[PDB]
Amino acid sequence: EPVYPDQLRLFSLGQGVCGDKYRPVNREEAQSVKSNIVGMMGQWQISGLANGWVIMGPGYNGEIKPGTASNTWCYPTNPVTGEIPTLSALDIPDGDEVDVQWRLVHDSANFIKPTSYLAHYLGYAWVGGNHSQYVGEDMDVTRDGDGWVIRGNNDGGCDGYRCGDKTAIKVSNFAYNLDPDSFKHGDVTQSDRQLVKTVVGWAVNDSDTPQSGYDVTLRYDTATNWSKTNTYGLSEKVTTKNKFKWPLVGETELSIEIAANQSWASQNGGSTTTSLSQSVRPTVPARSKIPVKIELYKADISYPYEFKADVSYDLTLSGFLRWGGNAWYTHPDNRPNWNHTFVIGPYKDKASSIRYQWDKRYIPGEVKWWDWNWTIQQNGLSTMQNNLARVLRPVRAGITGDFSAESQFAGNIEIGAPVPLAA
Amino acid sequence: EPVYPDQLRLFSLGQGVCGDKYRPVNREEAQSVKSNIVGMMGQWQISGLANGWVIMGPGYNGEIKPGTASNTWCYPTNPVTGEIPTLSALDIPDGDEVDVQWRLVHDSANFIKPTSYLAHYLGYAWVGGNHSQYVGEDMDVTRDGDGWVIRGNNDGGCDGYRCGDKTAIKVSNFAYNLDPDSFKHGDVTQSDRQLVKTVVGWAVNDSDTPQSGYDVTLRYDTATNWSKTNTYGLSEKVTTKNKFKWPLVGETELSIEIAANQSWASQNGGSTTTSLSQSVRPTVPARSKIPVKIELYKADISYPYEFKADVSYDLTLSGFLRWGGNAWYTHPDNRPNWNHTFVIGPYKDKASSIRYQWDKRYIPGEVKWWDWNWTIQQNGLSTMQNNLARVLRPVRAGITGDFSAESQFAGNIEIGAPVPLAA
Repeated sequence: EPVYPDQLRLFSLGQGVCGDKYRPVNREEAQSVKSNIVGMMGQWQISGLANGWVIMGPGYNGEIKPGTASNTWCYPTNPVTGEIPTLSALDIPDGDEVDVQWRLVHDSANFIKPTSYLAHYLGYAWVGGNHSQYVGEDMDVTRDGDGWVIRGNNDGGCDGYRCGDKTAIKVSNFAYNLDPDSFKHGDVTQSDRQLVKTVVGWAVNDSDTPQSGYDVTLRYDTATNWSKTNTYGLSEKVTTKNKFKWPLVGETELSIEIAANQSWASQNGGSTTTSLSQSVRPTVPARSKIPVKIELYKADISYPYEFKADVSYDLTLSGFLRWGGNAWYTHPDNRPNWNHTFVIGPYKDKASSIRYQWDKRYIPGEVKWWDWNWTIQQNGLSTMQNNLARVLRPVRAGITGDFSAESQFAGNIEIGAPVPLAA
Repeated sequence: EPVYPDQLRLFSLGQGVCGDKYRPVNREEAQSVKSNIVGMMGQWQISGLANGWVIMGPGYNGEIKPGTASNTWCYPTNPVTGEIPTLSALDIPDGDEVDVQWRLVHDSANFIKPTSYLAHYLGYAWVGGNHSQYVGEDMDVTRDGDGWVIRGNNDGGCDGYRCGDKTAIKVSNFAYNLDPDSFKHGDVTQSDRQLVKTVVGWAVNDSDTPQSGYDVTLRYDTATNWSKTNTYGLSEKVTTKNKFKWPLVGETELSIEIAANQSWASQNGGSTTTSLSQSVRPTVPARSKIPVKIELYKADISYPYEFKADVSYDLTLSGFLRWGGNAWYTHPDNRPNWNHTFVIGPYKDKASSIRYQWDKRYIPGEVKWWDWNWTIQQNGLSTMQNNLARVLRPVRAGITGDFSAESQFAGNIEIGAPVPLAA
């Protein structure tokens, strides 16, 4: 049962090994401590363990061995959750894609103030005068050409320096998924149509008894192929020549030549073909003559689309962290800028919520982001939870719209009147 | 009925051929003894057999021939099982993958002490001070970067030498299978989606009587091809030339040349193509006009996954055996390190349980591991069984999790309203 770093600090009142009246500190959790020992322990500082052993701070190489000292047994006795307080989905007023996206990007309470605050906790640098932990006095929120948030340059002041830098938040290339029945596409319209091909046929059934269906099967297949090969060839030739020459016609210059040829080659390539292959088969239980018509065509298609509530959010932040100026531990301080991943949408290795959980459990997997735990030393990591919740929660609002694409193949089958036949 | 080496030692009290009052020792089982004669017999020592014959120890070449002597008839009269005492599956507290795996790797009673003890019986070297047959005083259990168990270097002492070596146990690359209904994947979410293609169509059925369905069949096929060829060519050319030259224009330098060419080549190659080929066919028993829409798309898919109990364990040990310093018999003592297979999961030739059984039966098949029987000489092989059971038994605990993968193809079929048609 892994112990979270939050409460892990020293219990001042406690004695430890001599009888704390708490649940014992053990070896299993003790080994798990190594990566954040600096947070908990002073260089020389010593801490105990229930099996009659002790831990030492960063000053020493120390293995887990015998000693006497206090520590937290208290926290392990009653662990606390660590969870996000509320997952609830946000409801924003509905509209069209332009406006809905804007409202989301515009929201001070729902987007900006919380995103900025989260940024503040996470390491982002500050700019100029301040009002609270988020968006400063001079700071402002305007739109980038891309639709992202941006501010004016003139004032400057990042980290209290005259440089031009400003924080920006990207709008995502939105992607959504919808579990419910709540959305729909309307009737199609063909802007333009060209007719590629037609095929017609019929079944003639004069006789009374034998009645059977007819099958027309088509295939329209077009394909492209691409390949490249590289060949290496080596030629070895040894030759000898004599000048005796044979009187009739040996040849004055008589040469014999042997050539050995070796060549090898490797290649790769591939092709893709698309086929439109319709099959029509009328059962036609009637004594008749039945025309059938099968059509292939190309067209421009457009559909109006009914409003859909859900949207997924992809966020990566700006590169301000390098300016950040906070105690790092995991990373060295470096000038060159690095964009930090915020992924809200579910990508397991990328997503922030998981990383938050992972930091609590402690897992040594591969990582490329600044960790969550250093906030505990710096800010305490309390009462922040709602702020994180603001960023993490799903947001939805109905956006009505269009469905359109490049011109596509389409097809059709028409059936005629089964004309009465007689013998 | 093969006799196990366990009880096979000499019966001190017995006379043997003269009338032991036990079931007879026979030739069939006697021949099976050769590979472990050294355990049972002294160099000169002699042992009997019921058909009036005798066996001799390693000092002699001895065939099975006449003589008089005692042996065990006693054990063969009443054989004992040799089995693992209990197969029962372990129950560990549930959780997420990070924590469940940890708890398993952390368990002193269930994992470490028994695994170490098993290692001790099997030939693994010891380190420094000891407390019992398993994990020594100085020895400790901490985590490797990989998640494996490791300990500190400073103290040293393997086999009582200052060298750095320490024992390590690998966490497996977990693999599991589940017979029961007990697990599930939740609703899918699409992180991102790109639409590859769309095809639309309809069946028009104005006339009252003829009603029949419509079939749209698609194929999207993409493929890659790779190949390499090597060609060898040999050229043999004999030429002759004369300088007579023909007055009009024979050519002053008149040459005739014959070239024989031989070439051959061999090649190998292959290609793979994947096709997405949907078929949609509405029966549509109605007089109507029915639109159909078929879609191909690409997307990122993610599913939350319900907890699953079972996990299979793959274990191979460290390379400590070379340091081991025990009586070998089968293998020569060598310095270079060799990792020894522990396979818990079922791989027939690899698995430990089978090898244990195989050692009891005696089978000369190909083998690449230290055998089980030498433990009998060294430790007696008693009361160990529960320890082996600790390692061998299946372990399970529900791990909830995610299901994710690289972006994949997906598709969809939509059907329209069958619009009433009239003649």
